[PDB]
Amino acid sequence: AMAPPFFDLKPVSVDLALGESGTFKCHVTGTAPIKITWAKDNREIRPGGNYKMTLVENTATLTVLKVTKGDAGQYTCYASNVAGKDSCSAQLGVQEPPRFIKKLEPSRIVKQDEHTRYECKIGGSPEIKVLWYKDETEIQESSKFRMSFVESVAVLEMYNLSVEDSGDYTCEAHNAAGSASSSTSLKVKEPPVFRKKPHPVETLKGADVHLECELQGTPPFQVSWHKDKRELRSGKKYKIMSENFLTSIHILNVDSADIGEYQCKASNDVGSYTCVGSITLKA
Repeated sequence: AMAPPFFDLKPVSVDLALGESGTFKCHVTGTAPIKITWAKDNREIRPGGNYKMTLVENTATLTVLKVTKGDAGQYTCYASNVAGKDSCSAQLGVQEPPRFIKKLEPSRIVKQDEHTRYECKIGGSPEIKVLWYKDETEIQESSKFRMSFVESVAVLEMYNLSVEDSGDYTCEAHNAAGSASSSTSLKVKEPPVFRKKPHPVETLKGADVHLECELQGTPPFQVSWHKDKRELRSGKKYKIMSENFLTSIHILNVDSADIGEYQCKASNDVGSYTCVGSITLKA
């Protein structure tokens, strides 16, 4: 019997993370008793579920106890008395944590100097922030490590790869509601290279002679020696040493057939290379 309800403090819209809780608050004036009801997308909110209503001296609150995706929607507080009615509304948005729709593959071997590209697809509520890590350290954007995140697709492209780039790479995504990650292992290998052509080695008939090639690259290597289209093998005539950075052949009891060109081929997972050397004869 006189002033109708008027909400003089209206509730504030909010986004809440899955699993969290949150409260809408408003305040009403007018002739008592003012009846208060709440609705979620127009459906009357009833006690004993995920919503708790409180009303104390004309301050009305609605708490969502444990946020689920279904809780997203419009929450309206209605006030009524003999004189009239008012209502006020706020929106609840629900944030879902990031999820990898497309994960990284487990491993890769790449050759030194090459480039490689990693791509993930990540869903969940915006804004999602994506960072990449190498052996637990954040990778900084640069001409060598180019990153992007456009239309849910996260990309790391890496250039000029070197052995120190071998290790564990992680793409981690986070937002207001959580985080997720996908990891992979990279090994960068140097191909075999024989950078220096050996000088020819002169010998005498009946003597022994050593020929060697200096080798660079990521060991271990498979190594073969050849002359005149025949593979030369360790035995009574040849002693062959294949160390990580030096390959050698020791030719015993030299005769005319040993004079000429020798080839040493070295290979690993990522390349091969051939060294050519010659034995010459005195007298």
